[PDB]
Amino acid sequence: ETPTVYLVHGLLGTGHGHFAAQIRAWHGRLRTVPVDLPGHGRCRRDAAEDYFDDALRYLVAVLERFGPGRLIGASYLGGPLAHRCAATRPDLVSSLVLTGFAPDVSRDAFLSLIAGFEGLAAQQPALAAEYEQLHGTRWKRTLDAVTGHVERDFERTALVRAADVAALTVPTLVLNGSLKSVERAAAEQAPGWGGRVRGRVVPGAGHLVGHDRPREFNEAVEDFWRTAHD
Repeated sequence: ETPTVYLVHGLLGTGHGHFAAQIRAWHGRLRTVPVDLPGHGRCRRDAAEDYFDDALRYLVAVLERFGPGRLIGASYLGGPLAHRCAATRPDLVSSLVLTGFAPDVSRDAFLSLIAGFEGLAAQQPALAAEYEQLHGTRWKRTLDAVTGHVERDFERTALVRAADVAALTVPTLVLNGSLKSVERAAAEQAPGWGGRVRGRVVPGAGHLVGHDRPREFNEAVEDFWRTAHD
């Protein structure tokens, strides 16, 4: 009788982790299902070598189990998987929010972003120690499975075409921060992609919009939902 919202994190985050302020504001009003992707958080499944394919199949099972709902996908894990869920299973998704994400990234721009994670455990011991707590020791294996999959097949994993967002058959919001120029332009340019794609830029926010500027993150989504789901 109530709608449901699914929250899908980015690389090495968690459902509850990336979306803590969102779950607090919306639970009681909505059924909130923070999803832990394979190899992350409390998820019972470890990462698979064809990570994105397996993770999308896991995400599809989640929505098919708890019923159709609203998808929020963050970063270059949740984003692409949420979009592919909305593109291949419109029967499961009532609307889609893409956040901290930019279509049509060049493969070399992206792999260079992934390089930032190379040697993370050796260079950021404090971050490495929280990962062991959040994820288990398997996060090292999880990071390798994800980076490997994008290395072999950037186009069918981390890449989302703006044209493919326009072809979505459900209401879509691109909700990015202003700090990363590539994300800001995407949120600015989304209405011109040729569907009903909506864009909104959240001031003072960077890559993790929902965590940086929670108050205005929730308002932009709520505003979007009132138009989409009325």
